[PDB]
Amino acid sequence: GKPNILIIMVDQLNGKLFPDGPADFLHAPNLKALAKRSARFHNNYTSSPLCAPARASFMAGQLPSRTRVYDNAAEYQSSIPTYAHHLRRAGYYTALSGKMHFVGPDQLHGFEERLTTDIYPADFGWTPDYRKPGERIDWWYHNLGSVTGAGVAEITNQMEYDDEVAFLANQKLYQLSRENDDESRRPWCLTVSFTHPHDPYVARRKFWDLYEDCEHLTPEVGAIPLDEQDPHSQRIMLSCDYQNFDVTEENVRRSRRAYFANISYLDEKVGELIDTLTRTRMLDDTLILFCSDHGDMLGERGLWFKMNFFEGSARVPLMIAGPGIAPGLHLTPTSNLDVTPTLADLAGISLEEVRPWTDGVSLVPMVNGVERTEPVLMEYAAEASYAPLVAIREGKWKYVYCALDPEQLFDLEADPLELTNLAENPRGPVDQATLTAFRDMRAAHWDMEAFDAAVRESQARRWVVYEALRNGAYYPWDHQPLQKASERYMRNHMNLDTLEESKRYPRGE
Amino acid sequence: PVTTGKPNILIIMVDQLNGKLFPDGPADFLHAPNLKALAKRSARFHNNYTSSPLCAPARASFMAGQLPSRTRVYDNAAEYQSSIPTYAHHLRRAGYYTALSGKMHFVGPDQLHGFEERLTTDIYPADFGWTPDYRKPGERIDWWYHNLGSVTGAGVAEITNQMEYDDEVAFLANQKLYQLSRENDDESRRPWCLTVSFTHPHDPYVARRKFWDLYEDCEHLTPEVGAIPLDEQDPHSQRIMLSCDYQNFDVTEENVRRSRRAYFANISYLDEKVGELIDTLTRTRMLDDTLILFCSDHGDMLGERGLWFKMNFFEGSARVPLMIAGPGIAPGLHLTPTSNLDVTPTLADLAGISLEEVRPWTDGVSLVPMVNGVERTEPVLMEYAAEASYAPLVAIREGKWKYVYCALDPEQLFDLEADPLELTNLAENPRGPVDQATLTAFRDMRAAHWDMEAFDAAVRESQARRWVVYEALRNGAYYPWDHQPLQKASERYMRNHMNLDTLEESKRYPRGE
Amino acid sequence: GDPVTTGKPNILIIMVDQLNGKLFPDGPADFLHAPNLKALAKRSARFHNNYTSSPLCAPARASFMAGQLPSRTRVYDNAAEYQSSIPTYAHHLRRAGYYTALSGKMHFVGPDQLHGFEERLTTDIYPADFGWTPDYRKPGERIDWWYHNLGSVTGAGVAEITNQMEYDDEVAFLANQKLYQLSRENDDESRRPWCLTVSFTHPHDPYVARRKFWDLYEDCEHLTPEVGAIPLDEQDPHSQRIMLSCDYQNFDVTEENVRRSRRAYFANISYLDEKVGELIDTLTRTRMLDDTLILFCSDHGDMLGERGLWFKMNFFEGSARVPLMIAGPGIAPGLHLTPTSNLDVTPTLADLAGISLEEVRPWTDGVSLVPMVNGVERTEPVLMEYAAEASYAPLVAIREGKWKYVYCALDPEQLFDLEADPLELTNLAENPRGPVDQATLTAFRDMRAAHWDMEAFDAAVRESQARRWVVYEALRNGAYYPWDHQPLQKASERYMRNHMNLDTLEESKRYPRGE
Amino acid sequence: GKPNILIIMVDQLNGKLFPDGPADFLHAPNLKALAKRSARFHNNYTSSPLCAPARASFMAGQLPSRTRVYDNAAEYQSSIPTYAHHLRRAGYYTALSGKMHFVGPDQLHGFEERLTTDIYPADFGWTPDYRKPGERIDWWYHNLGSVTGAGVAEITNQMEYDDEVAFLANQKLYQLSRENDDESRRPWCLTVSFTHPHDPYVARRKFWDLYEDCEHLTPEVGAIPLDEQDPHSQRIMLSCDYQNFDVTEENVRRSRRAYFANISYLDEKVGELIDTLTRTRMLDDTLILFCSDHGDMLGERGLWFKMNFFEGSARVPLMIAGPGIAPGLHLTPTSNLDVTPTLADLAGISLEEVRPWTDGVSLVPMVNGVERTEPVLMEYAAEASYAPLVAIREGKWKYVYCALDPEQLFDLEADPLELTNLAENPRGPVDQATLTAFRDMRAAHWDMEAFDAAVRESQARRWVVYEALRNGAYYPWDHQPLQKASERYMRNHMNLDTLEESKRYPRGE
Ligand SMILES: [Ca+2]
Ligand SMILES: [Ca+2]
Repeated sequence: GKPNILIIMVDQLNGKLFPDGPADFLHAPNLKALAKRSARFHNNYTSSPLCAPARASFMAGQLPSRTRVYDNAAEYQSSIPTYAHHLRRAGYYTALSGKMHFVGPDQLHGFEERLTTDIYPADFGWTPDYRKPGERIDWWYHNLGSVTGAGVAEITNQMEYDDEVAFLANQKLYQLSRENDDESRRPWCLTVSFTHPHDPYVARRKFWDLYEDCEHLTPEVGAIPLDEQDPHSQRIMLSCDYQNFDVTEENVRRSRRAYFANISYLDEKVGELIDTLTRTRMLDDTLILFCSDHGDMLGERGLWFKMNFFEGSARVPLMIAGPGIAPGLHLTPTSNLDVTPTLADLAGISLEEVRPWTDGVSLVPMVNGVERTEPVLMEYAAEASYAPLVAIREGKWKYVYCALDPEQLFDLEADPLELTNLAENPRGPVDQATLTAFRDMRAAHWDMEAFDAAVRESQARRWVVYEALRNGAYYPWDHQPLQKASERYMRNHMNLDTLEESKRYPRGE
Repeated sequence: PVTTGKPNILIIMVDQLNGKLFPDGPADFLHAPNLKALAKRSARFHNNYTSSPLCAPARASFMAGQLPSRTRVYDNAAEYQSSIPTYAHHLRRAGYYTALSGKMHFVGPDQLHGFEERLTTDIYPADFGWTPDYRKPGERIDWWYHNLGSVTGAGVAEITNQMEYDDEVAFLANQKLYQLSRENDDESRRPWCLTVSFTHPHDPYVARRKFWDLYEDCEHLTPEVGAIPLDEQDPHSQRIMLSCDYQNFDVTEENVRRSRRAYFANISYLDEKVGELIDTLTRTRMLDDTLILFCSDHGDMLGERGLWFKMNFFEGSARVPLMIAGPGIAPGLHLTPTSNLDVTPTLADLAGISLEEVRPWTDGVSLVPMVNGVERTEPVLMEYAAEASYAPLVAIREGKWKYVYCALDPEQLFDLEADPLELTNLAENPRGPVDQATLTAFRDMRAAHWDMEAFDAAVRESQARRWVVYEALRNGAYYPWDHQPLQKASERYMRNHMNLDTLEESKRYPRGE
Repeated sequence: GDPVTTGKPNILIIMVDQLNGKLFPDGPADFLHAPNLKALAKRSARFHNNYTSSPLCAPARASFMAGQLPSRTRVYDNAAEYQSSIPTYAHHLRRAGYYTALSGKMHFVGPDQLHGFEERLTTDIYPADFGWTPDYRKPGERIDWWYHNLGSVTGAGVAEITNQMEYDDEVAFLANQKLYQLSRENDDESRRPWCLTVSFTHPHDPYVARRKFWDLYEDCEHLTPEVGAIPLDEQDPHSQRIMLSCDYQNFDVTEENVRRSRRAYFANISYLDEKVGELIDTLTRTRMLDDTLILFCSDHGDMLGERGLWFKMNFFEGSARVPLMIAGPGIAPGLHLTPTSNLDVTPTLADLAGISLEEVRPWTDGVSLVPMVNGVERTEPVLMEYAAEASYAPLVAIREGKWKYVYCALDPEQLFDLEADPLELTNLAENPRGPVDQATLTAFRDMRAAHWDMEAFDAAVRESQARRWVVYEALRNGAYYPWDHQPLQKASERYMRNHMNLDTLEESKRYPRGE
Repeated sequence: GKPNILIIMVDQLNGKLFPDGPADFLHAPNLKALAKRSARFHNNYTSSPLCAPARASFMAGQLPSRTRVYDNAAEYQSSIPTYAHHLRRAGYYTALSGKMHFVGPDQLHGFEERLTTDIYPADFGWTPDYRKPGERIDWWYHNLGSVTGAGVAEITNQMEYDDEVAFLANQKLYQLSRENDDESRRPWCLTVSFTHPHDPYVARRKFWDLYEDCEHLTPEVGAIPLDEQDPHSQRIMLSCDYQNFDVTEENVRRSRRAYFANISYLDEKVGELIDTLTRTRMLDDTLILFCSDHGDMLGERGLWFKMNFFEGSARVPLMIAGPGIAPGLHLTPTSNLDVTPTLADLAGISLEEVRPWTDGVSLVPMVNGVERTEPVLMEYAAEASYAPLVAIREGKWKYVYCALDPEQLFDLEADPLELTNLAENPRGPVDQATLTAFRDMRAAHWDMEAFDAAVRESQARRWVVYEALRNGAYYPWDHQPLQKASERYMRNHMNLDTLEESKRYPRGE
């Protein structure tokens, strides 16, 4: 009686565009219809605003300071258990189709089968250096060329990837449908991880035309000048090479437009999976989760992409639908760290077998009306950072600390667009009492000096190794998926009539 | 040597498509909008025939433009040697990039046969398992022979072995066009030739609910010619009926209607896959420079005369569609009989290859003159030496006549103009002195083209040779010959020996928009 | 179900390339340092007058494997495709329940690199595509980048590693490792009998050997050929075609070049002989020697400077004769003089392996040598063919009794009495001794015309060449798909992995057991 | 001008059998000839008396507490630099032929090329459990059936391995000899790591017959009954299932005889490698290193195999020969940790580039007569242990500590056969000053409870992941060496006569 699980994951989806399901101006009929079925979490946050740290954190349900995956090139240990391990241990068939940005020779991390390679490298190339602050590496750093180069194309590096990811995921759903009717079956858990709407902001003409009438192509907060920016936002501008880009107003609208178009481009792929689940008669016993690793500022405050804790960068959608899930909207802040314990909870796995391996909490009690009190923690220690940054999100507050930065405190009920720093300009004795309470919480959770030393050791270690691994013949760690052709379709060690019935589903119709 | 200006070629192929369903493009009752739109653009050949009504022999013949008696690929498990040049060889030698996505039923260790790249594996085996034996006439091998279980088991399903195959044949083909589109703004570009070979509408007659619903108000669910009893059937048809084990099957009338309905539905399932390729070609801005061919390897009787599947020379099993559209092709309908043997020399001709370099390697003729209104007089030849046959059968199609010979059977001759549904054997019941003179003329033609005794000897030797070899190869550890496609992941997408900004621009098309 | 294999012997076929059969009169010659091959000869039935089917790597080997003439295998040259459907002795043995394995060279051209073999331990040293295709349409031309040239003679010498030596060392090691692996199956009575083929490239040129073996022939006297260099004007038309195909015009072959070439050639024979002892010792120590038939053979010979010619591609004795020895259980030792052929190996192996001759007769052009081993007289003649480089039309040859008759439509016929003319210096076709020579010549013309239609032969070779040049030109455009064999011993299934038992693993991999 | 380096390594070579080169009674003529050329280290020790922890420590020059490779199933992370990395970074071609017991998906660890797979598994199967002390695991633990099963065989799993290891190593040397006339040649470093003389004690008859007149088939210490043994040796006896084995004296003699025979089996393979180097004319420019991971008690004290710090299990040979090495004997205790910094030193690498990555010291100064003062550290935290054990080896003393065991102090000058525990029975006023000094040294180098916590976390982490990875289809991590045949020997994209000259060496002769 254990259910199936379908995890639909996109990269770089600004959670603010999902207030109660997709925003009304978004042309996303399938994600909207899924929202009406699902328990939606309005204030869900990432664990680290970046591909590799968030995804390694997402898989294991552990903070980057515990997974040791500090940036886009830190090695992910094979020994770290993920939700793939937990479900597989409980009898689940686990599969990943798409991107998880595993760095290191391990590219499965518990997944029994991976349907595609990764769009992004798996080596120690994108290693930052805290030793040299202010330096940027042009051949892999983010720059504002994604904004000035936004436009329309029929194929891209990301669309070739997502077309492959979407097809192979639907092929696996069709394959697993053949194992229905058999009740010695293993429940399957397939993860469909798309790269859109990550930059470049380029979409196909069919979806680009859907947003001709759009008015949300202008950010809520305009471009804050550099000298009025907080130190961390300045560093992000430094790492984006702002000085060599004149981003016009049209560059901002076109980039937001193709971003919105690529969301619709994804909503068509979500509808394919739902349609496949419906025609294969697996939809009723399948949990469906929507999630994302981090967000995109999308020009707000003059910032693009991620690498900060602002709402656009730190917030990601989170929706859970399926049998036993009561639909509704939830406002208590959640974290991506809670996905792995929630997945095991829905899979009947006992809480004592997940407690010592995740730092998050199961959301199933929250779905059924039980109040959650645990705060939401966020860390970052990659590019545009010269020392680790930590962040706490509790109730209506967001606290951000960095040993080189003045602290930030935001009342998100009274200041949704975080423009007033309550740590610098407190409103009253309650703001100062809240700031002191978050300082005690932060010191109880983080040793910021050991955090910095651990990140520096990780960087200096991987560099010496990477300079060596890049001499002589290179040995790639990119995952090479193999469907054995000598065991597919018709081979002369079977029987044609027996094979045709076994590959056909539904049968007898 | 010229290089630029040569067109792209997209060969859309389907398996077991009755050519009678394509009289002037798709028949009106068929819900095939994309194929109807491609037809009116193309030079359609009304009377196109296969080379051999069987999957593997027709495909080795289609590739090389040679008769099965020349390719030695007599049945569904005869070795296709590497040295035999195919149109993939001719185009590739002329500077084309050649790619195959789908089924070609190659038997042997060579699964490319000139193709520079092959995107999928084959749906059917590549060993000597399906080898018939002329030494044992009357035998039947249940584990791979055709049987009427496809007719009694026809129906609806959302996934099948064939639908899984065609779904990834189609996707990988469109992904390759997207990939090839990135090379479009390059003047030094190699012209590409991509073959998309689908397995549908080959049986089982099982289609998705969406397409099965399209044919609820259909009237062609009953064959034009009902089931001829075994006592009144020609010797070859009875052999096909016994090789299908029709005795252990009670085909209801509803069995026929369901089989045909799913067959037409899977034609619509294919037509939607045709529109994807056309739409990919159009949006990638490659449509105007791309010749498009639609063809098939053999037909399907679909219950006509009580027969199903193929392995005979009747119109339903021997006739296949053939349409060519694109630059330099005047649309129109042609009635002179054509053959699948003509595709290879036609492809080489359309691609600027001099036919002096192709004629010593093909038995057919280029259809390019016929497109431009030139009269073609070469006859259409057909062979068969596989299951349900105890000796080779040969056929000649010329003008309005079709003559079928076998050393063990009475001769057959039909006047397809006066007798489209072949019910009057003019060899057994001539209408006058002309039919008697026509029968004599084809006997002299057949004797001039075939040594039917040496034909039977070469087939018997090829079967016995394979039975000793396949005996050993199935002992001990098996070494498979199935094609394993490999797109090296260490060289796709973003890898840290490239530049991220340069990669994104190269993998993006169209550029600058 | 499983074929009956009780009481059937193992078969170890030791093969070499370019071994002049005249160096094996009654086993290895006396002057050769070959203790292990000499010990094997005194155990074995020795066929003094064994001949190749075609003097060249690929045509002889496709013929050797199937027991069919090149005209039947269609493998005319070093680039002709070997069809997968042609049954070989690997097929025949494997059909009867044998485990078949090949370690070394067989020069298969085409996508099939096994041809019945269940396991191949190495890749091939030579290409598997249609590159080395001759063209009868351009007679007199030569292709420098793969044709034989006399640089092998002028560059003969000493080296510790070569392309061939890296290969044969890998061939010899994996052969002994496979014998070691099979020895663990040795106390199982439900085991399959094995047939392992070990094919070495030596003593194929380059004539380069290691110092250890080169020093063995410091005192040698056979460094000068029995027949000196014949001038080009006094050579037969075919020998002239071989000389120009070897680019003799731009090579000043000194006598010292001849001695160094023969010395390194003889040294590489001792190099091979030490590898023979390694195999014999592995059989002895694994306790599989007494149930294992051992066959020594070669694909063709080498002229070694005799008549001024080098390498092969001709029907003279030094190029056409190869050794053939059969040792093991049931084989009575002795020397045999009736001419035999490499075509006979395949039916012989099937006869020794208890396979009924009615299942191999329709697939071989040779006869079993087992009766000859047991004193039964053999009357079938030895047929040879050649249709490759240095030839502009196919050549054929008949070897019967004391005569050798060579015919080519472009050449004067050749007839030699090998009893009276062992070094074939008198062409009895041109200068008959009496009325018997004229009658014998006519008898061979009738034998030839009954076996070969030299017109259809020349047409088939020309079709095979032109068909490949079209395909090969295309296959060498764009991304190349290689056909070379890639051996794979899955590392995930070797040694100690964590799905087995450690103590059960050691006992199963240990042999002998209980000692 | 940088020299070649040949590292010949063996598993479980009792260091006491190599006092000043091979012992006289051992028939090792090739290793004795190499000893006369090399700097010989009489008192060299392992970092950890176990296969995988020692080699992980041997590769990186770091203690098992730093590499986190505590047992035969602990993950060796890819970011840890090894001497392969250091040499590869310095322009060396690095190759490994043989066994290194890498656990995890990385089977290269800086090695540009690996010629064979490993003889032992690479997953987390052999994982101990501190939570269940006193309970062994039958299907991979050591048992004394190796002693009762010693004998003669012509093929074993280890000999098939070492025969392949030795051949592919000599083939690589021949292959590298072709590059030997280029001035732009990369210096090569080939590591030939054999598995012998690891148990099973089974040898070929040719070598077994060499030791018929031997008088060393009896251990110097007889079997110490269980009640008189130290607690650690008692757990070793229980972890070996000693109660289910009646070990005859002939069982002891046959085990040592096959062990000594396999040393001669290795000495012949050593002579092969030297002969290959000599004939290819690379001998004069090649440094040769003989070493081992740990030793074997060989019945001494009634113990077999390793897992302890006694001389027979903790001592290993270490010899360095080649250009720029002065032959001679050395008695100051050295460690396997010193090999990686010694290799970098001999390869011209600056000491400041390996200083932060190694816990050892370069032995090159000691070779030239400079006194070495650094003590030798050893750790163990695997089977037959319920808590980590540490050990210090300085001057003439060896101190062993464990939180669950009485301390041990041995004066190896007066007590080479460690029979008198000076910690329990002191002799004079120095023996208790010395024990107090080693307690200060041990407390300064080791947090024994943090050590026990890290080992326990590693064990519980892997038991969860391995249980999952062993469900469904298994993904093997074993190394698959592949020399692509499409690029070897004669292929038709080359020139035949150009190829024969390039593959022939020496040329022109
Ligand atoms: Ca991301
Ligand atoms: Ca040869």
